Amino acid sequence: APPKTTVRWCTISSAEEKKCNSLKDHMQQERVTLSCVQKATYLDCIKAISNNEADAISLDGGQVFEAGLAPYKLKPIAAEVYERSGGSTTSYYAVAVVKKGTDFMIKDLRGKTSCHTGLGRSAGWNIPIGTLIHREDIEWEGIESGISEQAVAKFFSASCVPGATIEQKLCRQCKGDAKTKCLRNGPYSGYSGAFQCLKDGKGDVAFVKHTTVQENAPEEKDEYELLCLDGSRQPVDSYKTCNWARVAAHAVVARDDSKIDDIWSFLGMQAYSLGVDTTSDFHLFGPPGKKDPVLKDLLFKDSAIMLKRVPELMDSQLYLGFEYYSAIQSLRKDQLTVGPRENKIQWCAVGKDEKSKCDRWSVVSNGEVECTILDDNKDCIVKITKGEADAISLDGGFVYTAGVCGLVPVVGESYEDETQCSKDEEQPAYYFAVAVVKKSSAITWNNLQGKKSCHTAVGRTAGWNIPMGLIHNKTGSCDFDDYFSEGCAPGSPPNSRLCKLCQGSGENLLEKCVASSHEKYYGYTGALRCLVEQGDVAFIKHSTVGENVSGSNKDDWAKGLTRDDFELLCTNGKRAKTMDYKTCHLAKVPTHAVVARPEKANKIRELLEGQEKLFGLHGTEKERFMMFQSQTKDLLFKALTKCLVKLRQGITYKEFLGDEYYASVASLNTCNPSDLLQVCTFLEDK
Repeated sequence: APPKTTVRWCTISSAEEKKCNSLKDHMQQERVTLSCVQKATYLDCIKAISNNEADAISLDGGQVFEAGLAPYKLKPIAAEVYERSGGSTTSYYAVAVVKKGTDFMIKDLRGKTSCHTGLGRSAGWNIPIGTLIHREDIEWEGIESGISEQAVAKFFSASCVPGATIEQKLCRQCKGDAKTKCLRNGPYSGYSGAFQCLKDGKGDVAFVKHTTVQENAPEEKDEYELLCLDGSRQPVDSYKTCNWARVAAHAVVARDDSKIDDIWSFLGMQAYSLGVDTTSDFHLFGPPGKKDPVLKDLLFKDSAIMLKRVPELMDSQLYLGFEYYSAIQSLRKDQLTVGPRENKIQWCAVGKDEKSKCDRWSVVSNGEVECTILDDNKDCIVKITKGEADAISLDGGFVYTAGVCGLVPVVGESYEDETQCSKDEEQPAYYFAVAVVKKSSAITWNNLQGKKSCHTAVGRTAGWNIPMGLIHNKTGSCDFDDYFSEGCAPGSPPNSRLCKLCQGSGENLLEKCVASSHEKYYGYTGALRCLVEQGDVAFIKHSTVGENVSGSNKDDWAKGLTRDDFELLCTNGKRAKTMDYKTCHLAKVPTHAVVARPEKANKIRELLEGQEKLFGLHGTEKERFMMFQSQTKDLLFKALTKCLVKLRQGITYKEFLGDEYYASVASLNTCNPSDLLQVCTFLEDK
């Protein structure tokens, strides 16, 4: 994006300043130049960027946290990347290691012996302790002038918490003398130390990082375990699904309301003229043969290989993820201890209307569920990723995204009050997507390029998303238009070949290509007629043939129509009888489901099953409020929802959606991803 601006990098050390001007010298010659301002505290720097003296700095997981807090809401615009065998990464993970065979899981740390890395260390203090604070377990609430932080003594019978000088049982298990055992360097300190402690039977849990079991014990790793927050243990290598939280990489941060593009543009050029391989000398990351301590990690970590940009919708809170953010809430902010799941659900709504209905919900449930409001589905997910909201009913599409953002399906919407409902329920009954055609057994799926297709409307499942998704799987281009010769896809941009055949209102002038019933070929029906007047391939749902053909639609285009006139295009290449669906289909698009974070999952489940007994299709109080009836239509649930099918514990979105739909969407979305899927993709790393 175009300028000739300087960028004021901030340094807090002279050494740092040293390479900062070394940097600038290398490219006085470019559009976006650099400036160096040194200060004493990262923190000053923070405020020196909130007041516009400066432009960017590289923060640490916890630093970047407070840089985000008002009055400076500086946001991470760029993070580092670090791997060797694997590829690349924007993270590391703290674990709680236990010994295999001792049989306690996370509720049971009350009165354990613990081994830690040091006081005020993220891995060994902040994460575990703050977690255990938010859950309840360590009961710390309101430090105004309440004796405080080292209350963990009341929780754990003994510990080894290095460099603590405020208690004594926390110093108890430290190996050494007495004066040196609780020193910050007292030998059970740091990572390895905390591990040895545990190996010395001096703990029950060493709160550490993942690599440690390989680092200290690669022989006997198999004797050790992880203690996860869902109340389970998992082996050493299952860390990615068992971490207490992943101190997401070092972030360059800057102002929201500013010239960030310029800074990323400098970091960009710099990043790799003078990169990981500089043909010669100024390095921007240069890490070896143990250099002097004050030399290393100036400006960026030397470990770094790569500076990757942050998706613009990202904020401190999202980047750091949940886990860490809330751990830092706990100790870094107030004493907050009897509410992990404060047994009562913030349902997150879209649009005032939705709110109104949720307000009804609120009331009649006697406040079991409370309500938040937004302007978007986009947004409600973020309030769910951020723990400001709990659950939302999502569409098949939305589900994928949220599922990528780690929201798991809970109850799926079923629309037949007669089929899948309790015992009755097996999985909720989706509908199909199928490409219908006529006689000419010339046409097949893999030969479809360049034919004339008719589509329901763009942005719709049936007519647009599934065919085009699948098709893009095959092509690798976001070419849409330029795949078929021409066809109809309502609301296409009128120069688009997929507006060529559209007839608008009959053919009297008016609305040649609108996605509305003021267009001749709109909807499933319109498109079935569109196979009939002009198109070669129709993309629709499986009920469309058998809803208009043999004396079902009495419009003149349809008058002589009967089902052997239309066949199904199978994906495998073959064709079939319209009347033959579960076997021949493009995709079986599942219902809406509600998603939340895994933690909220099983209670959400209960909420609704209760709420339904009272306000669903044969509810106890349904005269006050019908959970499923709306003042308009799809207000919270899909108006002609019948019952709420329980999906079994920990369902993957992928399972819920099935391989066909999952493939459709995933491919369609490599084309032009939205802001939210982008971030959820970056934090699939997290």
